[PDB]
Amino acid sequence: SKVFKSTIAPEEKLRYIGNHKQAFDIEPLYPLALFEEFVATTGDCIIECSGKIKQDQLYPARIDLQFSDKHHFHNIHTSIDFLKRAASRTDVNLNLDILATFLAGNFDYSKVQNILAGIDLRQNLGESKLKLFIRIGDYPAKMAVAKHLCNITPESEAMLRSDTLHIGFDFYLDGRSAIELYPELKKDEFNHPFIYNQLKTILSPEALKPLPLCNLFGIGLSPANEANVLYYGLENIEDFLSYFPINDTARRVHDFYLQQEGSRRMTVALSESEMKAGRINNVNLYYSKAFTSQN
Amino acid sequence: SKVFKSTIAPEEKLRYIGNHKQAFDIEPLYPLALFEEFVATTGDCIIECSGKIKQDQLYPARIDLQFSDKHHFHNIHTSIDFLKRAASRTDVNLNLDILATFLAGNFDYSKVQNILAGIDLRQNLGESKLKLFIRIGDYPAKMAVAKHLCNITPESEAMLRSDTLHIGFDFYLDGRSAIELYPELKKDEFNHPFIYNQLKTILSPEALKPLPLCNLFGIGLANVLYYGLENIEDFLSYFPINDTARRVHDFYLQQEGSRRMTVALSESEMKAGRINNVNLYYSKAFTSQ
Ligand SMILES: [Mg+2]
Ligand SMILES: [Mg+2]
Repeated sequence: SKVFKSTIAPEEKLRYIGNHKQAFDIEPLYPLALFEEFVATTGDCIIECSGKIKQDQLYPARIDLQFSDKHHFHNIHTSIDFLKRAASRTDVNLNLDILATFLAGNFDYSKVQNILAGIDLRQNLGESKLKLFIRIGDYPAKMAVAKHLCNITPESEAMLRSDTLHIGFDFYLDGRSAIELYPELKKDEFNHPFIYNQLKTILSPEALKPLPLCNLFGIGLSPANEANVLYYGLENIEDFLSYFPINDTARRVHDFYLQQEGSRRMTVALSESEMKAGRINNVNLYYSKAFTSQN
Repeated sequence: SKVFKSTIAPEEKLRYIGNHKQAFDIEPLYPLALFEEFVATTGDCIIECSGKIKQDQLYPARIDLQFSDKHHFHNIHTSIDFLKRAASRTDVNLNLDILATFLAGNFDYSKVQNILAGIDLRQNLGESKLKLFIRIGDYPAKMAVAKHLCNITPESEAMLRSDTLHIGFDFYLDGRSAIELYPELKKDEFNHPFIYNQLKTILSPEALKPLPLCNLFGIGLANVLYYGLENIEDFLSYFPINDTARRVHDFYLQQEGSRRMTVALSESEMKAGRINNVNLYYSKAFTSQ
């Protein structure tokens, strides 16, 4: 049968996804089945399960898979095959024109640093979307293309690093598409006094409070965002409730993953307006689990 | 290693269901896979694929199976086995006490005349339902049970016939359950002047217009009228359905199956210029040679 022998069975990955589907009553939404059999074909990877909370509404059909090897061409190729297979449904149309623009030419795949393929499915077909993430490093030509696709004003350009660029693609099943850039700072970097003091100019002290808890901090820039999204990579999931006063709907998601085996780290995404409110009512929560072979 | 040479292979039954799932992009809703495993174990039967239209919303996860042999105890038992296999998922709550009350005692299975088991699935788990239909004849003790269970109003007793009762059970996956009676008329009845004349009083002339094309007319106890068309080609003339429902009808004009179909809709939809809320039923028989 197989040729490559891992210690990770494909059932382990689908069980982690299945635990998410059971906890939050995720019934089959297109193309969840196609995404799961795509997950079963992957090698070493990290799977992120997520919940998007808007007031008392919960959207939990959010899963991302990060490839944990350096085969960038193959992993991009297989992710796009999933995008093309999902687009085979007659009443679905994916607009890949912005991804085609980014990948056009003699694309140097040796500049790719990280790849994620994901979903965010709703009961509304047109409101569901598929996702592709690509991080590139020291690639001026394609960083320029990505910046132009994002239509970043010179103010947002000052947020972007020149050594790395984290790019996300959204593909709604009704033809809508968007690009997003995620400039980030590591703990050693936003602890630099010459960087943290400038953060005091652009961000409120409420948005700066959880920084001692984080190994990563970033912002999402996209024409599709109502406002810039703040991203916090927490080092310890147990520190979350002391600094992020989420509502009960988001609390059900976080309480479930306080007891799920996997990474101790987590990610929270929310607007700066939510950080200044007394209670977080609109937020994304991300939790992950690693699947790596011991051979 | 099987036993019966006459056993129908389930492949053609499942491809008929598969053509329906493919045509309307049906997700693996629960418990569609269990129902297909149940269909695979059946013998001679009619498989009915259906679509419910609400204006521009289509719900195509609607499949029924009518047993064709007279092994009534066996077919009821296997149907209940499917009902209990579906109920075994922890987040599902199936209440079967209405069916348990009807089948209680020393049930006379020789009085059964027709059995059907089916599904009507939705994206919301609690809104999906499993179905079981039983027709009994000249069974006064159990016809009284079904009458009592339906809270039969006197003016609705005037619709039932003395020696037959078509009873349908609904089992929603959230615990809700229901039972209702289906009075019926055959073509020799609703075309006879003695019955058709007094039908002109209780029914509008628009609801009576499709009767020349029918061999079966019934009411589901707003009341829903059922039309059993003899010929699928006559449908679009007397039923101006919208384009959402036209998508289902156009598909089954091209599919192999029985030339007869069934349309279910309220009397208000008959008096409408276009038909926006309608059920469409198409079938294909599977008999052994
Ligand atoms: Mg985003
Ligand atoms: Mg009904």
